[PDB]
Amino acid sequence: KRQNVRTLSLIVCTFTYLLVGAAVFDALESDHEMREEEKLKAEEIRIKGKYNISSEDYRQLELVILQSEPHRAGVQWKFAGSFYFAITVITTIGYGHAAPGTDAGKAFCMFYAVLGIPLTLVMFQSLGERMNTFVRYLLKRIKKCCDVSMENMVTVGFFSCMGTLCIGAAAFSQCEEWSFFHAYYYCFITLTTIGFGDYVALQTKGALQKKPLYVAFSFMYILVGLTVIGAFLNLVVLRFLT
Amino acid sequence: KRQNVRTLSLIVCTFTYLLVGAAVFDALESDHEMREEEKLKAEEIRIKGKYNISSEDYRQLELVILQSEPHRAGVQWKFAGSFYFAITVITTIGYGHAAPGTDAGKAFCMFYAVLGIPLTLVMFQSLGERMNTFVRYLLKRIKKCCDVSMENMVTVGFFSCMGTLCIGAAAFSQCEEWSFFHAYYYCFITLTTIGFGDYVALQTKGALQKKPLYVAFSFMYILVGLTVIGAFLNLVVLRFLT
Ligand SMILES: CC(C)CCC[C@@H](C)[C@H]1CC[C@H]2[C@@H]3CC=C4C[C@@H](OC(=O)CCC(=O)O)CC[C@]4(C)[C@H]3CC[C@]12C
Ligand SMILES: CC(C)CCC[C@@H](C)[C@H]1CC[C@H]2[C@@H]3CC=C4C[C@@H](OC(=O)CCC(=O)O)CC[C@]4(C)[C@H]3CC[C@]12C
Ligand SMILES: CC(C)CCC[C@@H](C)[C@H]1CC[C@H]2[C@@H]3CC=C4C[C@@H](OC(=O)CCC(=O)O)CC[C@]4(C)[C@H]3CC[C@]12C
Ligand SMILES: CC(C)CCC[C@@H](C)[C@H]1CC[C@H]2[C@@H]3CC=C4C[C@@H](OC(=O)CCC(=O)O)CC[C@]4(C)[C@H]3CC[C@]12C
Ligand SMILES: CC(C)CCC[C@@H](C)[C@H]1CC[C@H]2[C@@H]3CC=C4C[C@@H](OC(=O)CCC(=O)O)CC[C@]4(C)[C@H]3CC[C@]12C
Ligand SMILES: CC(C)CCC[C@@H](C)[C@H]1CC[C@H]2[C@@H]3CC=C4C[C@@H](OC(=O)CCC(=O)O)CC[C@]4(C)[C@H]3CC[C@]12C
Ligand SMILES: [K+]
Ligand SMILES: [K+]
Repeated sequence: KRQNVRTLSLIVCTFTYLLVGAAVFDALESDHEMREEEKLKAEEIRIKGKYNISSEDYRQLELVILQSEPHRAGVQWKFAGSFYFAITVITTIGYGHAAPGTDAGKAFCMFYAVLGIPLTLVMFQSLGERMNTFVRYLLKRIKKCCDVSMENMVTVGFFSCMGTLCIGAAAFSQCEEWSFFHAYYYCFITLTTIGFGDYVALQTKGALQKKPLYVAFSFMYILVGLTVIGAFLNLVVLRFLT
Repeated sequence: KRQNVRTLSLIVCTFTYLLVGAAVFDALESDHEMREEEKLKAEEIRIKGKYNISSEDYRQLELVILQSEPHRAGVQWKFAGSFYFAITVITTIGYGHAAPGTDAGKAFCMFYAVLGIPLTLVMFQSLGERMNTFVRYLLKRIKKCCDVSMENMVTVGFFSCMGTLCIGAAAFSQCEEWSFFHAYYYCFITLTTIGFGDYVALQTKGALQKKPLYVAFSFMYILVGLTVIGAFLNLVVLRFLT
């Protein structure tokens, strides 16, 4: 029947894509990982030989450094830090902040995510629909002053996504002193709800407590990018759902 | 009009929820963060005084330890590691694997996510719909052998979610030697597409290369949990979309 055939066809393509991606990633990163591992030991062996660090005390230093990594960025559990953590939790980003060490805190975070994810999803969907309607109205007005097809809507949405990504990359490069490609990759990771791209904002020189304007701009940009992504998904992906 | 009223009403509730969550998180974690910071310095100050570590060379040790953290789990860019990374990328988890250090690799990952996210979403939606249909058929057969309402479907879905979460928590506690609550929290984080909860599996004693059965079971459990979550979202959340 149609349902079973569709499901079986969908399963196979995903597995094939997974295999292809895994093979390409392995073939592209095996040598780099080997070189990085070789360099890092050599360096750690040299420094341990120079400083005569005992094996037993070496693990304690690693644990202390790993546990103190979030604390380097300042006080992450302030009002701004808590707001950023809540934003990441509700938007299913889940990176940049430090996981709470309290069982009650973990339970509260679980309940918060459960009660907040559908609301955020519905709000994003509604705002994306409103943005799509506004874009359609603007296109109709432009055509009248100078019948809209989908392809035009798809092209407009893609151009808007590219422009937003470029603007965010430029802003983050000017603020975080990052490369243009690295800033673009970080913006893409943030807007795709992945969360981890080996980069994080609002974690340098205590920017969470001394630059409220930067935090507000980052939050507004994140919200705008998420709304644009949701609108694009509604335009191109949601038709194939039901 | 209805559209604008809905759009403006959703935003206010979302902002109020964000403020409440941030306030609660701050009030619950400020003291814990302060105590952890105090303990970690005291320890680092004591160890630096004991070993007489120079300030200039201290940063190099931190950089080496931070860069070598993924490498401590073995060769992460093998076939199993690449498959795990691809699974995390397509499922918008984005945690458990080190980010690639190559610009070409980053571009390939971006293209992979772009071309794979809608396909995975559609496959999950279709499989969740099939699971919902099968559950409805089973409930109808049970009622006949011993007219189904929604509330019954919602209760059945919630019970299935709780059972799957408990089974996953028990399995991870028996395998990863974690606490029951910690395993439950990790399973909830994984199934909610958050990704980071300070707990990561398949990263101990090289389990990615010596326990293929464990990796296969973990992948199957992740897929089953994601399918169940998608089915629940279709049952309760998707009606309010369109
Ligand atoms: C077991 C767990 C997953 C339950 C999760 C609860 C959700 C199913 C609830 C909680 C908050 C609810 C929302 C709270 C507020 C609103 C605004 C409400 O808007 C109006 O009443 C005015 C506009 C209109 O008429 O639609 C529409 C429903 C909605 C999105 C609700 C939809 C259903 C939500 C997401
Ligand atoms: C027609 C449309 C598409 C253009 C959109 C306007 C942007 C080009 C503007 C609007 C908001 C601006 C941002 C508002 C606030 C800031 C913080 C500002 O930070 C500081 O001044 C302190 C840090 C430092 O010293 O650089 C740096 C510029 C930036 C990112 C601005 C960069 C330019 C932005 C993105
Ligand atoms: C038309 C709609 C989209 C308007 C939405 C309003 C936002 C522009 C406002 C409403 C609440 C504001 C936030 C309320 C509280 C704070 C805490 C504030 O932190 C501090 O003042 C202390 C730390 C520091 O100094 O940065 C930083 C800005 C921020 C995140 C604000 C950023 C801008 C927000 C999101
Ligand atoms: C600019 C970016 C966002 C483009 C993203 C591409 C997607 C819009 C495409 C890529 C893969 C496509 C899917 C590839 C395979 C199929 C199986 C296909 O199933 C059948 O042909 C049999 C069942 C039936 O008759 O519907 C239905 C469409 C679907 C889900 C496609 C829907 C549209 C997808 C997600
Ligand atoms: C009726 C339904 C609801 C029950 C579903 C059956 C589960 C209780 C079974 C099915 C698959 C089983 C798993 C299959 C494989 C493994 C790997 C296995 O690992 C090893 O044997 C090596 C590691 C070690 O030494 O413990 C540990 C048990 C576990 C998690 C099993 C635990 C019990 C599971 C989840
Ligand atoms: C009805 C449907 C859901 C069936 C789906 C099939 C899966 C049960 C199979 C198909 C491909 C399999 C994977 C193919 C390749 C590998 C690599 C394999 O790794 C190795 O053999 C080397 C490393 C090690 O020793 O673990 C570990 C299992 C895994 C992930 C397999 C896990 C089980 C998978 C996902
Ligand atoms: K995520
Ligand atoms: K996500």
